[PDB]
Amino acid sequence: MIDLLQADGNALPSAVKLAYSPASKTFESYRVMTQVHTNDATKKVIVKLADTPQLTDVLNSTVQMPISVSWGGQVLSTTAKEFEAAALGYSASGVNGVSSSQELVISAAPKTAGTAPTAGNYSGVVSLVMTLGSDNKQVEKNITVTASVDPVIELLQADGNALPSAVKLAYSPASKTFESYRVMTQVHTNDATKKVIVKLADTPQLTDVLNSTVQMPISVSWGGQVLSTTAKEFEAAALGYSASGVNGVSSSQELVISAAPKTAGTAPTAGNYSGVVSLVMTLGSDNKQVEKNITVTASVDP
Amino acid sequence: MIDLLQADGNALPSAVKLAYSPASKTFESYRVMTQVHTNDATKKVIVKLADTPQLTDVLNSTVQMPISVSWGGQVLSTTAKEFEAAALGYSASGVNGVSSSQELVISAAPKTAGTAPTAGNYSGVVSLVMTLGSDNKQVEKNITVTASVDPVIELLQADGNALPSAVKLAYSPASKTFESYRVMTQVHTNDATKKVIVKLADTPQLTDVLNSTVQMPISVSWGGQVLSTTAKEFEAAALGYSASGVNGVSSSQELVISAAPKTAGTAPTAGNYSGVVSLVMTLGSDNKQVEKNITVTASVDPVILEH
Repeated sequence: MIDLLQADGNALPSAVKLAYSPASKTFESYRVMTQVHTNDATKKVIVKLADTPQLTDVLNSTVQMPISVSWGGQVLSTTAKEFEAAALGYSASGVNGVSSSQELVISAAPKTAGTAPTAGNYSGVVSLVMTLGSDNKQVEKNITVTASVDPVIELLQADGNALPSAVKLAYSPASKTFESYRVMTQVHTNDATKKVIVKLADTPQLTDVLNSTVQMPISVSWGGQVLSTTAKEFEAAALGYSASGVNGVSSSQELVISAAPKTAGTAPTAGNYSGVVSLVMTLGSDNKQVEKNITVTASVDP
Repeated sequence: MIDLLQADGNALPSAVKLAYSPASKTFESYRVMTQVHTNDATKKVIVKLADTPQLTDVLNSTVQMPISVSWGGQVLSTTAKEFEAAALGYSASGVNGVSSSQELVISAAPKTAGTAPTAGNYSGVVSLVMTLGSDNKQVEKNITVTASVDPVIELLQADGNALPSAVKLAYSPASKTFESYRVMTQVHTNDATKKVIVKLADTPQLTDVLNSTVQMPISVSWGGQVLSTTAKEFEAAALGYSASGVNGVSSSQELVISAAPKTAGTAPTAGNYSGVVSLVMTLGSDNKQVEKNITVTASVDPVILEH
């Protein structure tokens, strides 16, 4: 009665993966050349979708992306398009009952174009329906459509530049203390509803490069919170993403690195000092983290 | 009694320009090798600044950037540092009171680290003070420091992708219309107080790819407003910049590209159409413009296709 095959003669795939590039933040469309096979090369071919196809987050039902489908140069929907028989330009030369090749295109993207897709595994179906002249001289081809957006987290300077791998704290010889390093930062994330968990991988210390026993503690605060080896969580809501501004980038958070003696009033031993702040930023429950080692130096001059 | 010249023997410049790197968002330091001339090559040289030097925006005095000044390896402040004469390592071999060469580093950075500075012209003075034995006698060398932060404007997709080079408009045979292309865009600028001026460079048409006479008009709207070859102004405050969000970036602005057939109610001629939208965005009163040329395609399919 009616069927739709690859232009080969091969059966259409039951399933289809749409390759994602993190670089361009798009899915590559699935593109196949097809032919209609029929007994009846005189009736209008009526092409529709059985429902509106959606890629849906396989772990979360609120997170959707519209699938687009075209066939024969025509955007398909739940409303049927009719192709005149003569247009599909059937052969009966020696393959009798087979249309010219028509491209099937399966595309996906976010519902608001220009915005990035959420981290996740996505699943849906394209139910393609072809009839002659209505009735049920009918075929349904279902194609499973899956995609994958790998969870991703970056920490950048608020200007988009990489964080310094090396930082120098000035010493005030009057107050006997250090001037704090302060850099404005933003988290760039795929998964903007998840907690951000921030720790230090180890307790940081400035060490006298000539005297292994002369340490002074470093203090690190981020986003207004004093950090340590014990993880502190930041609710996504208290970080200031927007669903209508700079999508998937937090508001500016101040990174603050300082140093002082363990006890106030101590005269810091004259010398050059060094140490490494290891900053760990983890995406809630996505198995993704970013790690920044920052070398911290200082000189104590009398 | 005490003065400071270049290592050559030439006088210090009265003025110095800081080249700004747009890529790294910082300034190329001015570095000059200097020698101290004196009558008393055996004393403490006391080196200090008269004032705290700022680069200040020359059309706005609330926009400031700190100057750093070093000499001999030491960062200088309004508090004086002493240099032991022995340390400056003076000659009297046939130059009778002249130091070993010691480098003057004039630098500046943005007010807040990790933040791009505003487009503008900045001016300040380094008022370098040197003293013999911290007594009655001294020398002031003033160096004017200017820097320029060049205006920049980029138009991007809201996710930070580039705009597409190419756009395909679907045709609906039932309503006899095109489905509009929509994309969310943001303006990135360092000159965030200026008007953004938006026009089309040419009046855009979908033309039949094989016949020039057969054409349909392309409509373009950005940020709610229909674009033409006449420029339209958008006030900076309307575009929803923030002094404390993602700085230098507008709120999202929808670009909408459509086409209508030449006469309403009439099926466009069957065939394949192509044309260019040349979108020009200009920063108000600056030079700096961005142009995005988008190719707009369309396949028309009437009578052949129904409902």
